[PDB]
Amino acid sequence: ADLEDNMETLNDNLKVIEKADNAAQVKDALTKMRAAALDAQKATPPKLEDKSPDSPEMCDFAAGFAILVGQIDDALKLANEGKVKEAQAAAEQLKTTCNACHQKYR
Ligand code: HEM
Ligand SMILES: CC(=O)Nc1cc2cccnc2c2ncccc12
Repeated sequence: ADLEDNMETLNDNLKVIEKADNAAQVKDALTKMRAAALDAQKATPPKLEDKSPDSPEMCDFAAGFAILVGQIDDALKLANEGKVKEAQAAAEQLKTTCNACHQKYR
């Protein structure tokens, strides 16, 4: 998909996880998020469209999602051990990485 749809997915599923009743729900959402994270990792954001893929800015962008995925995976790992609560805790922490990048590039 494209970037906006990716960020929708990311946002919706983050709400789901806040809302989640069991571990399968959370595993599911996190899995959806992972997919979008990775898709988005190769999109070129509007604000950066005039910069070469080489640039500090574009690399930083892509690094964002590298961090984002890693954190998702830590949460995935937690939801896999059935630890719904600690896993929602980890999703909350995502919000940091969202904002940090939104600050720079949204
Ligand atoms: C899981 C955490 C994240 C959530 C919940 C999230 C959600 C959102 C939302 C709701 C929007 C509104 C824009 C729209 O829908 O049209 C948006 C836009 C945007 N986000 Fe994220 N995002 C997250 C992480 C990130 C990260 C890590 C980056 C950079 C690495 C990023 C970069 C952007 C950019 C560039 C836009 C603007 C898109 C446009 O101009 O069309 N986001 N995001
Ligand atoms: C941040 C950065 O250095 N990106 C890249 C830098 C690259 C520099 C030379 C050749 N390929 C790349 C490249 N290819 C795929 C994805 C990213 C890159």
